[PDB]
Amino acid sequence: SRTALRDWLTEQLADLLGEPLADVRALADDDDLLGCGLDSIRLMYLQERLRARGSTLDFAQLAQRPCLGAW
Repeated sequence: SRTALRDWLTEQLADLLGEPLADVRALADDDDLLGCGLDSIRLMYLQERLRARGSTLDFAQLAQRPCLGAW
């Protein structure tokens, strides 16, 4: 399910950015996370958490299109 996968990214971005999950649910899927206070120090940790989830991606494969929709 795509929305449960969004909820796991919502959990990760709430944890990484220091936000409530509600503030990450306040994004549209296409909203720019570097627009919304993400950076590489966080996006590396996300890339590890994704690889730990089994969801192997390299940093650019996320960071080329920096919104939930592309991820």
